Amino acid sequence: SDLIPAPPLSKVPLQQNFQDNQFQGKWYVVGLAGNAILREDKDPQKMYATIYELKEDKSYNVTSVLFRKKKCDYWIRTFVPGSQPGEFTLGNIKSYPGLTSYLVRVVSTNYNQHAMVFFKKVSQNREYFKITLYGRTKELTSELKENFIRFSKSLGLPENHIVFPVPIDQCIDG
Ligand SMILES: C[C@H]1OC(c2cccc(O)c2O)=N[C@@H]1C(=O)N(CCCNC(=O)c1cccc(O)c1O)CCCNC(=O)c1cccc(O)c1O
Ligand SMILES: [Cl-]
Ligand SMILES: [Fe+3]
Repeated sequence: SDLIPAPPLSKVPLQQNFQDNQFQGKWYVVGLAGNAILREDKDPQKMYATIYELKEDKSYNVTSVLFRKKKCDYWIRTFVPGSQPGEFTLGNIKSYPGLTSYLVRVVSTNYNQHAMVFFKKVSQNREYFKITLYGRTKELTSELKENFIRFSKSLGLPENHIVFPVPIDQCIDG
């Protein structure tokens, strides 16, 4: 319970001209980074997928699907469009005990192969942040991964706080 501090928002770019319609669909967490994320060579992190669906009201219904304990687990929540396109906050924050704040900023994407998204939440008074490298496929070029590593580090994260989940087939195909 000691955390590297969330970076200031000025160190987190925002994708220009955000096309919310084009960001829809399944993305693969190809890379994971944040102040509560730890590399664990004993029990390495399995890849998971996060599906974004625009509703009529242009909120995202966001569903993450994870292979856990031999089953598929579904983490569902809503992203509400925020201050500027590419930026979001969390709907029904009341239903999450201890949660007082939640921010999403799409750092970059080209929509049809890769994306970088930054998350910042304050739960139980602790400030957590993470960056996810999203891939439309389960594998990305070494260039894009090093860019993920580089950017993670520009925000204070050491290497043991940067993770590339191992590709799996169960649950996240479909
Ligand atoms: C079944 C689990 O899978 C997920 C999950 C699955 C895919 C992507 C996510 O962002 C997820 O949170 N959440 C579930 C979960 O119970 N936890 C532990 C509970 C603490 N989380 C929360 O209180 C929470 C509340 C509202 C929205 C969220 O995204 C939240 O994480 C999650 C604890 C792990 N969280 C983090 O490492 C984290 C770190 C920084 C920022 C975040 O938004 C984070 O979720
Ligand atoms: Cl803790
Ligand atoms: Fe979360």
